[PDB]
Amino acid sequence: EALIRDPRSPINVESLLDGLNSLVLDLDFPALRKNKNIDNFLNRYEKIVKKIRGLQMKAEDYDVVKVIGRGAFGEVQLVRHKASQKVYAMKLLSKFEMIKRSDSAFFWEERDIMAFANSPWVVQLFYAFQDDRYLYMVMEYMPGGDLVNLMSNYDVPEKWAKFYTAEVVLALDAIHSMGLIHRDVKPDNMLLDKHGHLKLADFGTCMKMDETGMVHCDTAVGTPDYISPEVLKSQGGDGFYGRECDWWSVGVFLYEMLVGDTPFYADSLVGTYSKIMDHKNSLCFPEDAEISKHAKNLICAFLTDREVRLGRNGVEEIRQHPFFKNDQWHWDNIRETAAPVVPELSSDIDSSNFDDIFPIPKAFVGNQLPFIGFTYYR
Ligand SMILES: CNC(=O)c1cc(F)cc(Cn2ccc3cc(-c4cn[nH]c4C(F)(F)F)ccc3c2=O)c1
Repeated sequence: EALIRDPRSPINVESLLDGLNSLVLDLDFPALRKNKNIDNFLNRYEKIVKKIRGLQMKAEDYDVVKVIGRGAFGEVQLVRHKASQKVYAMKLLSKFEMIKRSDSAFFWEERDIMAFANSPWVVQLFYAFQDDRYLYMVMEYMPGGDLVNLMSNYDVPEKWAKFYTAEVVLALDAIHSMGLIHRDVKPDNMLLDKHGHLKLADFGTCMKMDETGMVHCDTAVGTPDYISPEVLKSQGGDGFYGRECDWWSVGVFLYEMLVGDTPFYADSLVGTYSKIMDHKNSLCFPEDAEISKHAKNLICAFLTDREVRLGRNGVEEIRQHPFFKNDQWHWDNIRETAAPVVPELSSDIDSSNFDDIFPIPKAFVGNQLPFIGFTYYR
C-alpha cells in the first residue's frame, strides 16, 4: 500500500488502472474472444471498465478552442476545462503513429520533466492521461507565442537578443543541471509567458546524461538547421557528446535573430547537413549585416567544434561574455526584470500570437502495453 501511494512509483493507482484498462482494450476483438479465458475476463470486466473509463480524466472534459501547433505525432490544442473553466495547452501524441514510426518512448522524459522540474524555465505539466488512440499532456498555456513568431514581427535589436539569449542560456542550464540534454533547441521550442519571459518546451528529444556528464546516442536527433555537428556526426555510431551540443544551437538562434536567416541554410537537407559539417568554411556573416563586434564573437564561439566550444566548462563562462553587458538586467534576476515585449492579453484564451492550423488484430498484439503508467494527476 506504500509504493501504491507514490505517483512517481511504478505501481500507483493511475498505473494499475491503465494496465487493467489497456488489457481490456488489447483483448476485446471478436477474433481473440474465441479464446475462452479472454472472454471470461472481458465478461467479468467489460461493463465495469467502460464505467471506469467514464470517470477518469478523458478528452471530453476539455473544451477545444483552436489547434495552435502541429507536430510529427500529433497536435497541441488550446483547451478550456469544461467543469473548472481553467485554460490549458494540451499536446496529443498518436499511439498509432508512435508505434509505427518511432522509438515510442520519447514521451516519458517529456512528461516527467514538465511534471517535476518545477522550474521557472520549464513548461509545467498538470495532467497526463490517455485513451485508445492518444496520449494527452495538459500543461500551463503560454500566451506570448514562440520566439519564431516574435522574430517574424519585429526587427529584433541586439538589446533584446541579449535578453532572450540569456534566458535561454539559464533555461538550458536549468535543464542541464537536472541531468538532461535538450537535443532540440529551436526558436520554435522557446515560448513566452504572460509577462514575456522564456520557457522551454517539446522535450520529446531529451536524454539523461551518465555520471561522466555525457550521452552515448547512435542516431542523429533534432531539426536540421540546428543539429550540432557532433549529434549530426553521431548518426554513424560511436556518438559521444555532452551538454555542449545545446550551446551550439543557442549559437544558431542568436544568428537567426540578428541576421534573419539560419547560418547553415541550404535548399536541401543534404545541403544543410553538409554546410553544418563544413562550418569553419561555411559560417560567414552577410557583408550587409550590421552585426556587433561582441555579437559576431559570441556566435562564432558557439558555432565551433565541441572540443573548443564556449560553454564546455560551464555556464559561468557564457555569462561573462561581453555581449551580455547591459543597462537592463543582471544574470541572477533577469526573470524578475521587465521583458522587452510584454503581451497585451485581453482574455485567458487569447490565441492571437498563434497562426492557424489501427488495424483490428487477428491474435494478441498488446499495442497498449507501452503506455501503461503514463496517466498521472498532480
Ligand atoms: C517528437 N515531437 C512531436 O511529435 C511533436 C508533437 C506536437 F504536437 C508538437 C511538437 C512541437 N511543439 C509545438 C508547439 C508546442 C507548444 C507547447 C505549449 C505548452 N504550453 N503552451 C504551449 C503553447 F501554447 F505554446 F502551445 C508545448 C509543446 C509544443 C511542441 O512540442 C512536437
